[PDB]
Amino acid sequence: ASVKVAVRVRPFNSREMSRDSKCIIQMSGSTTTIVNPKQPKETPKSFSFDYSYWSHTSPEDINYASQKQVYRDIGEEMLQHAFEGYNVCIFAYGQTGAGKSYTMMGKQEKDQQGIIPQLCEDLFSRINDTTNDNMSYSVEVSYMEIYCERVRDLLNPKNKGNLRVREHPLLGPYVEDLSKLAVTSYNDIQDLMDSGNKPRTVAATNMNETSSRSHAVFNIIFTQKRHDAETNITTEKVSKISLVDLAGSERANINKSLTTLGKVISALAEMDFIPYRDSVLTWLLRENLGGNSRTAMVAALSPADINYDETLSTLRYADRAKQIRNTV
Ligand SMILES: Nc1ncnc2c1ncn2[C@@H]1O[C@H](COP(=O)(O)OP(=O)(O)O)[C@@H](O)[C@H]1O
Repeated sequence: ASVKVAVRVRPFNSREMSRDSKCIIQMSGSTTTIVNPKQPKETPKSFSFDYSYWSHTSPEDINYASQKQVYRDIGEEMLQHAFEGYNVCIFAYGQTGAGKSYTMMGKQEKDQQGIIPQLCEDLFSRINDTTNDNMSYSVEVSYMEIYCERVRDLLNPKNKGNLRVREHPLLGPYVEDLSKLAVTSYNDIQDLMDSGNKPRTVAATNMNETSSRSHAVFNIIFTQKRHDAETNITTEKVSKISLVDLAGSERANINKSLTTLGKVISALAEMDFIPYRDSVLTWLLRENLGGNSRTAMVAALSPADINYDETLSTLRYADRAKQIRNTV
């Protein structure tokens, strides 16, 4: 199953408006076109993706791509696979301030909530709508940050241990002693999500906002138990959902995981060895990038002329990822 890829351009932001930036991005169907502001004499480069989301204007536009479309397209599709019994993964990629957090977390208001909130909500809604008493559920969550190769429990900032990433001799990679909490309602999960968001590492270089060098991985362990009065054995289906918000693509080493992710994606796109263990990110996400899992990428794009190089680079790496195929 191919890694599905979407790209999304946001409206100008303060930095761009202050330099009178023009828009160098265009979309139509599933195709995204980028113009080169420095060399207007060349022909615009175009890429095609599963989805090319135009969110450059405002929800008052008939053509604005809303947090709801985005989720109903890729988010919903993955949740359904999770229910099928498939592990899934969605990660946001892009230059700092491109729109990664907004797309993944968004803002809890004006129906401005991103993929994570909507998926969690959608998930409990479905669970509570079950009418077959032979089915019972379990939902566990974990939330971590990876900053400079260091892993931190975001749901338990009451422990400074930089959790160690271990390779289980038989079951794969796992963060040692990372808290896994049972949640029985959307409100509860959303509270953990909220506290977790504040625990994230900040940086003075970012005006003390969340460091553009931290990766956040939100995981859900969805267990389905199906019982039937007969032989009396309850069968179990366990799906792991990984929702990832990555550090800026160009915003014990600072950029190891991101550079390594790039190599792993290129390698995988070419292949169809891979340096998974070269970084904690690619190591933990090994099975989501080539392994047994349905996966998707959402690449955030700045629409500004001043970010051409970084945006072209994001489009290129997104184009690559489109060629990856996992073995599920
Ligand atoms: N689709 C969108 N609709 C509206 N505003 C957006 C959209 N994408 C990005 N933005 C705006 O851009 C800013 C930066 O996106 P953000 O998610 O914070 O950055 P990053 O990619 O570094 O995580 C936000 O403060 C938000 O107001």
